[PDB]
Amino acid sequence: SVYKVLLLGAPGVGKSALARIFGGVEHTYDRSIVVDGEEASLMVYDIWLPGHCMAMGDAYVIVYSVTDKGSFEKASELRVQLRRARDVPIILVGNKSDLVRSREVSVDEGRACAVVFDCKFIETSAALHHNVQALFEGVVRQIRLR
Ligand SMILES: Nc1nc2c(ncn2[C@@H]2O[C@H](COP(=O)(O)OP(=O)(O)O)[C@@H](O)[C@H]2O)c(=O)[nH]1
Ligand SMILES: [Mg+2]
Repeated sequence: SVYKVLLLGAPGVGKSALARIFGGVEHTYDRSIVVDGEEASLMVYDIWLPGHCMAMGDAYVIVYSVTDKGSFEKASELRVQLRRARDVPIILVGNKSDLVRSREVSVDEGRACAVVFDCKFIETSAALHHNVQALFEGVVRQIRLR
């Protein structure tokens, strides 16, 4: 299967950092990955014309930075905007988990946001490559489920 995934979020949260790691780069990315014994190719659009960007993907990844409370609030704005434009899979991502001292958003607040959105939540660190692979395999699983 071939899927389009759009990365949404406030500037500076790590969208491009996460896309490049997935794409294997040091825009858009493609890459086939095997999830649960089945291969799937994901086309990741790191392009966040808001209306135009929101009317495409087969899934959306809303990213905020755990060190930026404002970016977390922006995640809620994006979810509302998305509801006004599109039952497509949404994954909420709290990035920069490695910056422990500068955290501004707790893991609990992230999990609570996910309960409100009724979506999957994961925390990542583009700096350490932690949970990056898990994020995209998760997008594939959520798409198949829907
Ligand atoms: N320490 C740390 N820095 C990160 C992480 N992800 C992104 N950054 C940094 O945050 C800034 C914004 O990164 P960028 O990928 O351009 O975010 P974008 O604007 O959402 O695309 C850069 O200074 C990155 O080096 C992370 O997981 N840990
Ligand atoms: Mg970027």
